[PDB]
Amino acid sequence: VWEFYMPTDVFFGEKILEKRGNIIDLLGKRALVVTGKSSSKKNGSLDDLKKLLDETEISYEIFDEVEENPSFDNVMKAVERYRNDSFDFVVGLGGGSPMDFAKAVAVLLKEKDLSVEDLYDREKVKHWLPVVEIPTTAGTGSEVTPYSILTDPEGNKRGCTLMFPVYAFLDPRYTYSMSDELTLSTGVDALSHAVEGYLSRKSTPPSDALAIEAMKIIHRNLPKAIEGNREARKKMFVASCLAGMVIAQTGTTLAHALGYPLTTEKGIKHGKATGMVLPFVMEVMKEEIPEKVDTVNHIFGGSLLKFLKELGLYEKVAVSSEELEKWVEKGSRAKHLKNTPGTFTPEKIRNIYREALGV
Ligand SMILES: NC(=O)c1ccc[n+]([C@@H]2O[C@H](COP(=O)([O-])OP(=O)(O)OC[C@H]3O[C@@H](n4cnc5c(N)ncnc54)[C@H](OP(=O)(O)O)[C@@H]3O)[C@@H](O)[C@H]2O)c1
Ligand SMILES: [Fe+3]
Repeated sequence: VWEFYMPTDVFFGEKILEKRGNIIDLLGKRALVVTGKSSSKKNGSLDDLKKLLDETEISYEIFDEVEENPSFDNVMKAVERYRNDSFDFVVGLGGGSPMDFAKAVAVLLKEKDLSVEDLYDREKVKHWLPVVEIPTTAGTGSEVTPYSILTDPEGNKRGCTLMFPVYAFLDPRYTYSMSDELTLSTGVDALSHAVEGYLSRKSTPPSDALAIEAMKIIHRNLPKAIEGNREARKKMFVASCLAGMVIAQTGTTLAHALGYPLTTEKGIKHGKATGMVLPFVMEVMKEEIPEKVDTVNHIFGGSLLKFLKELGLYEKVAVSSEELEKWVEKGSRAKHLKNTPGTFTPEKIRNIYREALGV
């Protein structure tokens, strides 16, 4: 059996909040905006959102304190500040961190007796405020997925499945402010979503169609996007959205799980972390799906590994034996394993990290 479900109404273009944003008036009269500390003030996005809320006569509060890789505590800081209000909907503005934060808060503001940990029990998540997502990186695709990735108190990034956003608004102009480094990392996150979705045991025909297009766009446009080419950035933002729609159908694979400690413990941005390990996870997946792995390598010019190396993705990462064994143990228990072709023993995982990180 396969299923397709992706109910978000997605709007893409320059000045999209002006041109299509008034539809949010269907959601109510009061909104909570969640965003990061600075970037949305410098790319016009927060100003455009304030213009839209004023136009639609929707009152609002702004929580501009979402941290990268938001923790359970960061979510608690907001939910405590805002459960005594009466919001009709939540708007996430920024990258995956505030977009994921918006999904968690939209559940917790409605379900007032739930804890953050309860978000990980599907049975407990019955109701929620509607969510609108306005992405500014290219990207996580969070605007078209039901997932929220939070860092638990023990320091482990952990994903939960909540709701799809009702509306997603993509204005490529917002991504023009990304640094070259952020463009690389977010672009490789999009790449990883497309590749992992295509290679996943949960692959479907519609998600494969979207993934193949996203891969082709990314191969063609990521180098130029990193250098600041605006047309290429617009195309990357499209591809990140397609790749989100893919993983909304498939979920991700072990590559995503293995990147998590690199982000939390070694300071490596999520997309770069996943990308570094991805080619080495694919070498194991070839035991089961060599033809699909060959297709991915072909799309990326012959070798996804070489494509990534050429973009300067790899960097020296210091790793102790204690760290490596901890990550191997965690990786061996990843829920993602069931979705990943191939057989992943602790040794294969150990080797993936050693090869990816130069240790
Ligand atoms: N939900 C999902 O399906 C899913 C999938 C993959 C990954 N993720 C998660 O998403 C998070 C990563 O999201 P992300 O890679 O988009 O980055 P992010 O963590 O949201 O932000 C990274 C940095 O980029 C800045 N920034 C954002 N937009 C910018 C812009 N247009 N121009 C200049 N700087 C900008 C932010 O600044 P400010 O803080 O000042 O705004 C921040 O310092 C991780 O927690 C990851 O696990 C979620
Ligand atoms: Fe990701």
